[PDB]
Order: sequence, then C-alpha cells, then structure tokens
Amino acid sequence: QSVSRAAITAAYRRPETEAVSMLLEQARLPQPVAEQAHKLAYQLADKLRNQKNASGRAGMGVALMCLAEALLRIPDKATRDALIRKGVDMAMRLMGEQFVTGETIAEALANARKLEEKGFRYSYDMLGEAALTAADAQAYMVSYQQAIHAIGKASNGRGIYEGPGISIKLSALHPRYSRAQYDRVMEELYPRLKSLTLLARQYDIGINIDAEESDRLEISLDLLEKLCFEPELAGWNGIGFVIQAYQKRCPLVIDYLIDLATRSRRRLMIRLVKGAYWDSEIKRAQMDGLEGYPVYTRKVYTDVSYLACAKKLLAVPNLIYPQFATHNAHTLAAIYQLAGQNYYPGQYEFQCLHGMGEPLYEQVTGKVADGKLNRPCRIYAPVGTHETLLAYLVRRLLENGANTSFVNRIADTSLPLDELVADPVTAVEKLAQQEGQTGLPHPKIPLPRD
Ligand SMILES: Cc1cc2nc3c(=O)[nH]c(=O)nc-3n(C[C@H](O)[C@H](O)[C@H](O)COP(=O)(O)OP(=O)(O)OCC3O[C@@H](n4cnc5c(N)ncnc54)[C@H](O)[C@@H]3O)c2cc1C
Repeated sequence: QSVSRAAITAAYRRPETEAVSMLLEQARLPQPVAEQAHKLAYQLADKLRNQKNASGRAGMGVALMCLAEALLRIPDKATRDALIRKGVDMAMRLMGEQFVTGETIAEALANARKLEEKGFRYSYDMLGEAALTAADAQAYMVSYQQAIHAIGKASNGRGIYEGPGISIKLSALHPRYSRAQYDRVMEELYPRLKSLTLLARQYDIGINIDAEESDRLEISLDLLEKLCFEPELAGWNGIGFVIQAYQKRCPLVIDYLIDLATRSRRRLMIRLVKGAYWDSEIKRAQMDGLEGYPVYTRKVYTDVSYLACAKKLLAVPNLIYPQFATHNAHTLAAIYQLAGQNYYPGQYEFQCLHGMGEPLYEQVTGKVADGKLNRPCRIYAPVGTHETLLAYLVRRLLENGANTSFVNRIADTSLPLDELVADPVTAVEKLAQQEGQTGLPHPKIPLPRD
C-alpha cells in the first residue's frame, strides 16, 4: 504494498540529518504553548526533586554534625550550654522488586484499588518473552488467558478506558519469534492473537500489543491489519498497539495506523513510547553493517520525534485514542499543552511504569482542588515470579542508569531545572548552529560501515 506501507519501508534507515530535519517543524511548540510547557515542566520537576525539601536542605562538615547531634541528646539546655550465577540471580530480584506489582495476577489485581481510588488505571503485563519452544509459547498463551479472565472479572463492565487492560508480547506467543518466517507466524501466532483479543472483547477490556525489536515491526503490522478486520471485533475499539518514537519509521507507522482505523472503522488505542531496546538496536545494526540505524543516535532526536508523533496522534481523535507513555516532566507538559483546551477523559491518557512514574503522576492524576492536573494515568503493571523478570529488569537498569535519561538527571542536583526541562527542538537547533548542520548523528556512534 500500500501507499502508506511502502512509505514505512522507505524510511527504515534514512539518514539522521534528513529524518530529524523533516520532524523539526512538526514538533516545534508554538511560542506561547512552548512557554506554558516550560512553566509546567519546571513546576513538575521542582516538586519532584524537592519532595521532602531535598534542595532547600542542600542549601546549608559531617564531623561537625555528629557533634551537634550528640549535643542535642543532652536533655538539659544548661548542661549543654556550659559544655556468580547466584549473585546475578540475587541482585536481579533485589533491584527488580520495585518494578513488579505482584507475582500472580490476583495479587496484582488486589493491589489495584488504592491507586484506582484516585483515578489511575492499569495495564497488566504477564512477564515473559522470547519463548524458545512450543511448550513455552503454550504456557505463555495459557497464562495470558487466565490473566484476561481475572482482569475482565475485576473490570466488571467498566470498559476499555476506565477499566484495566492487558498488554501482550507477540514474542511470548510464537517460539523463536525473532527469526520466524511470515507464513508460520500467520498460521500459528495469528490464531492465538485473535483468540486472546476475542476474549478481551467479551470482557470489554483493552488489549495492547507491545513493541519489541525493530526487525519485528513489519510482521506486527501484518498481524494488526488482519486482526482489525475480524468480523467478531467489528465496532469494538479495544485493540491497542505500541509505537516507538526512537524509530525513523514512527511517523510513517502513524500515517498507516490512521488509514487502518479509517478502513477498518474503529478507534485504535495507540501507546506512544520512546522505546526500550536502544542499546541492542545499535549493537545489532553495527553487526549487520547496513546503510544506517533504524533508531536515532542522539536522545534529543528521540524527544523531537515523540513530540512530532504526538501532534499527529492528537489531530485525529475520531481514529486514535493516544496513550502517552513517559516519565519525563517536559514531555508530559508538552503533551498536556499540545492537547489543547477543553480536555475530555476519552481524548487521551498518560501512561507510566510501576515503580517509576508514581511521583510524577501524583501531581497529575486527581482533582484540581488538590493541586493536580486532572489527567488520567495508566500504570503498566508487570506480573510474575523471579523466573520471568530478567529481560524486563535489564531494560529498566539501562533506562534508569543512563545519563541521558530524565529519571537519572532529575537526581543530578548539579544539573539545574532549566537545562533538565529544556525544549528539545531548541536543543536541536542549538546543536545545529554549533555543528553546521541539523540532525548530525552522535559523534561517538558512526555509521555501521566505519
Ligand atoms: C506504559 C509503558 C509501556 C511501555 N511499553 C513499551 C513497549 O511496548 N515497547 C518499548 O520499546 N518500550 C516500552 N516502554 C518503555 C519505554 O519505551 C521507556 O520507559 C521510555 O523510552 C522512557 O522514556 P521517557 O520519556 O520516560 O524518558 P526519557 O529519559 O525522556 O527518554 C528515554 C529514552 O530515550 C531514548 N534514547 C536514549 N538514548 C538515546 C540515544 N542516544 N538516541 C536516541 N534515543 C535515545 C530511549 O528510548 C530511552 O528510553 C513502555 C513505557 C511505558 C511507560
């Protein structure tokens, strides 16, 4: 192939200067909006950093204090005045517990009410991916079915927007997905995806297809195309799909999705993320020695891409329900402003990961009279035991520990607020003036062929 599909293919690995130049004007926040976004980003990050007054306390050595502390334990003011495989496994479960909502779906479901009382929603993810055998893919299949029954019963008719949903990894459903051929995926994967989706629809819950490595995008689009034309799903708008802004294809994937919503007569739930597999995407392309990278090489270019993609998603409310997944205070503020005045609940929502977003979003989800923005947030809730945790944890470690990540830089008390919430288009123009060209690749990440 279709016009919109050909254009996805043609953009696969297009040069970074070219990709970033085309996004720039689509992501530029109009002056007045840009400053409202700066103001709100600044506030959100301020409150975050300075939760228990962590910067005002910073506005006031250690030897002296223990002396002052022991002096204050003297009850009387006068008296005082006058005077390898097991270590990896262990560290994994220790660092990973904060990211897991529970070990079983029922345990996770029972923890749901507290944040749901306040206006949060949930998307449960049964941990596990990259099934190696037929048996593994079967076991994931049954665990997903069980999760739907349990989530659907707790949803109890609340529907796709207000009630809980499920997220699924296609790699969990087909053995050796990473290398599987088109025909075997259709004959074997598709009937399982179709079946879980019919179940989700019987309970009227959202069912989201997660995005994984970039070599898998094309086939996920093929599976999506078919799923949207199932007669049993006609008139149901609960199908969701994740797109990754770090990909050069992302905008073209959107033009495709918009067309698919039109032809299949539905509103798609589209989760926009920046993307979780960047380190592997870079290694992978470097080992193939291909013409270029399928993802951006500077983080700021991903930020620009997200913004451009976000405007595109917000322009077609009849065709897409955007779900903006981020922990970045600027990103959130920009979307908030970009979405225009006259918010209505079903216009869009925010999303975050369990163990990462709560502090940002306690300022966002809830009543205005309590100082919140009154915008719903859906928490993505990993569910499983220690045997299914590893790949997810490692992705969380790369995200949290990267010096370009917002969650890492918010901690960095040396970096001031204004630099943290800086507008990314303005950052790209600043780089462009300094280097002589817009959208040059990362200096330390040369093209695979060098
Ligand atoms: C509800 C939810 C569901 C999710 N499900 C998925 C999913 O299905 N698929 C998936 O891939 N991710 C998924 N994620 C993970 C998500 O992609 C990461 O949390 C997200 O990228 C972190 O972005 P941020 O805006 O919070 O942080 P920011 O710190 O503002 O941006 C972080 C990032 O920018 C990108 N980046 C880092 N360095 C570079 C660089 N040198 N060049 C270009 N880009 C760079 C990476 O995407 C990295 O994650 C999900 C996240 C949420 C909240």
